[PDB]
Amino acid sequence: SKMRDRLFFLLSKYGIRPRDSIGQHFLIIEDVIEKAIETANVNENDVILEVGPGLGFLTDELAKRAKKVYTIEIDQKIIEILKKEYSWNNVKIIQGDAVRVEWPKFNKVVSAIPYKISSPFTFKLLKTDFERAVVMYQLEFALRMVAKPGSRNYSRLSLMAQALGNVEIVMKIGKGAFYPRPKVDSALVLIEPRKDKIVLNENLVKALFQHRRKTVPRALKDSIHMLGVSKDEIRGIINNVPHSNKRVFQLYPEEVKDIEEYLKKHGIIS
Ligand SMILES: NC(=[NH2+])NCCC[C@H](N)C(=O)O
Ligand SMILES: O=S([O-])[O-]
Ligand SMILES: O=S([O-])[O-]
Ligand SMILES: O=S([O-])[O-]
Ligand SMILES: O=S([O-])[O-]
Ligand SMILES: O=S([O-])[O-]
Ligand SMILES: [Zn+2]
Ligand SMILES: [Zn+2]
Ligand SMILES: [Zn+2]
Ligand SMILES: [Zn+2]
Repeated sequence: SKMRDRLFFLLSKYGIRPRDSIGQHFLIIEDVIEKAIETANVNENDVILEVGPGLGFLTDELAKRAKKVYTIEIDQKIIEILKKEYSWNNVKIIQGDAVRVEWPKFNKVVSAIPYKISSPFTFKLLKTDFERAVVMYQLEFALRMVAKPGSRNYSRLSLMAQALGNVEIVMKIGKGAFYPRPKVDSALVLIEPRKDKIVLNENLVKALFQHRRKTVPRALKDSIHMLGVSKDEIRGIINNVPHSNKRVFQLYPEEVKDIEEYLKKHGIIS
């Protein structure tokens, strides 16, 4: 393609690495970019967050259409390339770990998300105010995000995504769309916040989903015991917990929330 060539050319121009680390794969199909941007309805008033600008192929399309783009990049060498190779008036590049740095105020996210940060980035995204996020993930991860309570891949991510978002896989994306060619497919994922969020206590969810195949009482007995509290002191309170006849992997957010309120009331949470 025309975009694979431009990549090869910039990599060699700056003498930099095909792969800087292992989850480094650049998107090289203009039509997958155009499809993400049109799925996000990027317009002249939107303020976009992008993570992992890479060589700026997506960033360039975003800057054409949006009013402001913030793009977070860990590697200072990539940043110096983006500054030299593009002329944008409306892009603010942020040096940092996208998981660790404080985020600017934005209404939309449009980004390929490196697989290494897919889980933490998604958890952080779901806790922020935004209209719309269109993001590319590995397919397996994307399928975890839309997994249904009681399915074999339902996990803390699945729960928090259901609790806090509407999540739609827009399309599969082939391995042929990145260089280097990955060994698994990706997916274009749309996220909108729920109008009716189910805000769950993070510590509780973590406690429960540590070992998600466990029944709900066993999960809570083991995790609070390990926090450092006696078994004898909580046995009976925890035996009467709502939804006790489920394994953690089967809980709807609504059922987690009841457990939260039951435990708040019994002094286990404040
Ligand atoms: N394939 C898609 N574009 N799906 C769009 C879903 C729209 C979204 N649920 C909304 O309320 O705006
Ligand atoms: O992360 S890539 O190497 O599949
Ligand atoms: O339009 S971009 O290539 O600066
Ligand atoms: O869509 S997968 O077959 O590359
Ligand atoms: O034994 S104490 O934690 O009530
Ligand atoms: O099912 S819970 O909301 O009582
Ligand atoms: Zn990077
Ligand atoms: Zn797996
Ligand atoms: Zn386990
Ligand atoms: Zn139940």
